[PDB]
Amino acid sequence: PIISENRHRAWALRELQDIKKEIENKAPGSQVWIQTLRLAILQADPTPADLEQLCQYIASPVDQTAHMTSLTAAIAAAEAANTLQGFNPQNGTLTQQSAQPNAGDLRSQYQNLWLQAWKNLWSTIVQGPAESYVEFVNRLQISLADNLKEPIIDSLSYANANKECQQILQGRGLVAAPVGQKLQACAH
Amino acid sequence: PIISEGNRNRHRAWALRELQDIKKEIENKAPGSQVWIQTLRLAILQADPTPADLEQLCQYIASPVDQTAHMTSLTAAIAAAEAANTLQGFNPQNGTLTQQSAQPNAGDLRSQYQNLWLQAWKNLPTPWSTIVQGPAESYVEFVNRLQISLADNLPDGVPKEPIIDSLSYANANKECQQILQGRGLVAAPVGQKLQACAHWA
Amino acid sequence: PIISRAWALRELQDIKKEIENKAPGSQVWIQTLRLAILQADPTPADLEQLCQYIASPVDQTAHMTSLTAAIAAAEAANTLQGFNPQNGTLTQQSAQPNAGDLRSQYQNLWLQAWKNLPTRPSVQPWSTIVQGPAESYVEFVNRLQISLADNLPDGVPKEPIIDSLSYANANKECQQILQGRGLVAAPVGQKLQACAHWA
Amino acid sequence: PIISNRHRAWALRELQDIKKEIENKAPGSQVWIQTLRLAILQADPTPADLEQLCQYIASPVDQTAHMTSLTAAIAAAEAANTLQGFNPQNGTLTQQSAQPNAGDLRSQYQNLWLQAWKNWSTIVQGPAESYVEFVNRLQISLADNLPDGVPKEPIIDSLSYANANKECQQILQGRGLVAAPVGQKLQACAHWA
Amino acid sequence: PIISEGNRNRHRAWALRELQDIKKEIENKAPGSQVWIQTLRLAILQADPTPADLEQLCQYIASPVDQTAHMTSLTAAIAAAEAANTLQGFNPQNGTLTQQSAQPNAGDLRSQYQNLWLQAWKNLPWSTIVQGPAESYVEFVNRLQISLADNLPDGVPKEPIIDSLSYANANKECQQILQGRGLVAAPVGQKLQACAHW
Amino acid sequence: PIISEGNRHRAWALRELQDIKKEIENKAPGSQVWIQTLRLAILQADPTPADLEQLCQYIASPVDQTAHMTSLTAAIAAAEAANTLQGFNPQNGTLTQQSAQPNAGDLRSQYQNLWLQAWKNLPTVQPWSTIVQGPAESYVEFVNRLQISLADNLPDGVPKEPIIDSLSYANANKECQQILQGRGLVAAPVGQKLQACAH
Repeated sequence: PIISENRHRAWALRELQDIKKEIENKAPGSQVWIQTLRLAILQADPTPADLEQLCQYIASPVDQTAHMTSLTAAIAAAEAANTLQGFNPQNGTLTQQSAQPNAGDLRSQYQNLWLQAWKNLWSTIVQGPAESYVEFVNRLQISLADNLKEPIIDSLSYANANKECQQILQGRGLVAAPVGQKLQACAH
Repeated sequence: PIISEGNRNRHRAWALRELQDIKKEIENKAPGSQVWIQTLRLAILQADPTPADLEQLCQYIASPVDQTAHMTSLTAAIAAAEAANTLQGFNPQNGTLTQQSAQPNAGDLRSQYQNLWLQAWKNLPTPWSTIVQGPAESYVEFVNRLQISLADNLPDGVPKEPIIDSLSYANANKECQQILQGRGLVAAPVGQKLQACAHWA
Repeated sequence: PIISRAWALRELQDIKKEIENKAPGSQVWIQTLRLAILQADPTPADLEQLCQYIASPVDQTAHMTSLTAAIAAAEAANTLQGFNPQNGTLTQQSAQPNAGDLRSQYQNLWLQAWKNLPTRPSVQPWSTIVQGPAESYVEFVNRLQISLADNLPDGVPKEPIIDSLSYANANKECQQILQGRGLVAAPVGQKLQACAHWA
Repeated sequence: PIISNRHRAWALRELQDIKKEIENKAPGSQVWIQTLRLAILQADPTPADLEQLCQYIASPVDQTAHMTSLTAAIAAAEAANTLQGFNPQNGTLTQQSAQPNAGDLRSQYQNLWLQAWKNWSTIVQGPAESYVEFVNRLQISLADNLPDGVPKEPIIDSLSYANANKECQQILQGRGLVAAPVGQKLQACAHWA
Repeated sequence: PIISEGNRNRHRAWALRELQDIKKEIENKAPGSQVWIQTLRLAILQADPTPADLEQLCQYIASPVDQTAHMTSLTAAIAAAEAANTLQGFNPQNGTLTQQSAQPNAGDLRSQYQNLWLQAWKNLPWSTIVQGPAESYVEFVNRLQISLADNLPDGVPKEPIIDSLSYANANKECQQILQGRGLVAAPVGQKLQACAHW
Repeated sequence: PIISEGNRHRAWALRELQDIKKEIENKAPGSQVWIQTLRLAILQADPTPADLEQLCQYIASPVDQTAHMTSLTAAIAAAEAANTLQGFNPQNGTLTQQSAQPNAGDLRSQYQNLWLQAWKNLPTVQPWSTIVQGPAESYVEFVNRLQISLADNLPDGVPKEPIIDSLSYANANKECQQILQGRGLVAAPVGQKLQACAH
């Protein structure tokens, strides 16, 4: 944990115990799982070290190790692809760079991947004949928010809809409307 | 949450218990029910939260379905507010509304932001005036259904005061009606209608 | 809450939990409430907030009426100490922080308003409490005092009443003692210590 | 509660906390008394605050019984003028001690408040009861039942010998401890079979 | 408790929470046992309590009987301490030890007091420990140190005693081993290592 | 426990210890969880040798304390002899002594680690070079045992990475080796090695 005043302090156990219980009965990489962790991070603004500590309190060693793996995979890809905003390899690895209290700009990015590492072990996936439009949109925004939105969402919301609701969105010709207006229609 | 310090304010993250408390508080409330909505409004006063903090709440409190549904009506009303120009003091140049209210110093706009957010819960998919007092329903019980239903349902530009006072009589059974006739409280605010009819069997 | 601010939820959480199992307008109920306020020091605004967390909307409604009634009634009677109607209504005046003395009085009527409004029971006939052939004087007084603290007309001073019913509703046995020592008119507490021992 | 010339209101939790520990004790049980004796030290509470306590903690009967016995001893104390530093000119006992600055007097009020929760000896050591167990029951009953102004210690020192079973009375003769403070009596019979 | 706050030495009253916890922790302990005494030692170090605080403790944690036995042996140790003058720095003219040590600035004496207060739990109302033909070595060892930690007399160093009895009191099987390795005089920590096998 | 302000010692809070005990309550002495549980505590408090000695007693039975004190003082001797003690000057007292000072953080830090390790060495775990993939063991588990055995048994100053990277292939069975050969990852960071044999 880093305290902007930016000084690091180690974890309080109370902090950790709370999180475990919250997540206690959730599946690894499951959205609720991901949602639970996401909050804790925001509270603390933690270092990679702190994060590795996390793998250990919450995950089976297998799952930890598996995580260690998918993590570094995601790491190199960002590093290699220069998709890392502000990454200069000259100063050490990201894990080396992100350990810095002031490096909120970089640390933030590291934090994102760490979760993403949990999402591992959208245009393919489509709405079933009787799946509710709203939940269909739910799944859609799930997978998209992962990658990357609006024009895209507003597009796929129709494009990827089933025969029934398509006929409906056509009915008012909201085919090009923002997903928000499309939702209201198929609610019935 | 934004915290008062100097003439500058500082932002603070959630405490999990803070979040848990509200969840516990709201756990058994209906989405968009007044108790649901009022529960939150007070919470807002506590933190004076930025747009981010609020969304975080959706995840903690709402079924994923409800989470999406609210966001929908939300982004919609923003535009409507801009389009109708009901937004006091907004310059799109300084970012969208979502961006500006995140600032510790930008409380008035955040104040406005907080308001719309609440209202978006009445737009959820999850008849108020059809309710009448049964032959065996206590007036207080009758009045209960009535008041819940309005605060739940009645349109916004519409004053509850004149209506409540009116329907409290109109929609009563013969039994309770004759009494109000008896003292001529047909037109009194319902609270005085209440005072009278509380003992009936 | 006014300090030398908005609500704490936990504050709200505790009170519910603490009182939840208490009756509307009941004595234990009123007390559970009376306590929270001092801890917080709330405005007319904060109080309306309270109604909603704890009370059904009907009950919310009824209170507003008897309150405003007592307000006029208290003011008209000039029992209200120091009130100058000129600086705004009572509801208006009480919001400024340095005005602690006046804010204190607003709070009181709010409490009183919970008595005998739509809690009123079919179980109601208070003062019917009598000491059973085998009920202890000490609990008997308890039951009595409970019924009274729940049910009494307002213009009626409680003090003289308590000291009285303690003799009147007592059974055959205990009345004689009070005669025996001549304690029939004594404050009940004195009636208690003397009959505290009887079987 | 008074914290460092300024008064503080109660916290619900404080009150919630206290209720919970005392939950199963009887008024005037020593445990009852010790429980309360502690909070006063923690808070330094006013007459109002105490009166509030009656209400959170006691059935209404006991509340009144107390108010009676209290104000009575108050008078009895002032009448006996055992009341140190009180000027009736500056207000009543009940009124004056409410001042944060009036600590000496507030303290005396509090004791009485304790003493007021006031309103036996048949307990004996069985032929097969351990002396220590016997001794416990004794202090339990004694710490509970006392005439005011009547010292427990000399009373204690007495029954410790008197009410023991056959075996142990004999022991105190042997060492000559019949009148000795009980702490010195325990020392000997701690070993008995 | 005495709280250092901004260079003030200020006494603070107990928190019930503070009292409740200590009880909760100690609840299932035997009176005057090492674990009991150690448990208290921690509390004392956390709070730095006055004689007043300390008596109050007897009452929450101890039966009325055990409290009295304590007050007794305590006031006794006070005298012996004065008599042996193991008591460093006390001037009786400014009040009794009980009296002076209640003062916040008086840290040295209160320490000695607390110490005596602790020791007082020993004396209130042991080498027979042996290993059965079928008893695990470790448990035997455990049993031993327990007893020593509870019943050994003061001024007497435990270590040389421990190192000795760990061999002396073992059964044939394990004795043959300590002889076998010649660990007969070794610190017990070294004796432990070998008999883990039998 | 030491408090940092731009560094004063303070004693334990009982709650602190209880937290630790309750969390650690159901673990075997020296088990990784045990070890992990401890490693964090150190981080939270930065406790002195004295404090730690206090800690043994709260969590450990009297036998385990001695076994600990024994191997501890031993590892101390082994490390000093090896001069793996970074910054240690013997003239100013033992490691147990200097590191009790708030400013002697580097050395105490060195002290704290050993204290942990001694529970590993508890005379009351598989040697990593013995860890091999059985004829029928899943790759993922082999690696796991490996990393455990390593974190448990790796010598200091020795970087794990190349080691991890090396043995991960070497110690695989004939079956999985063909697979690793098949795609050619023998020199790859281990993370890339796991991905393949999942199949």
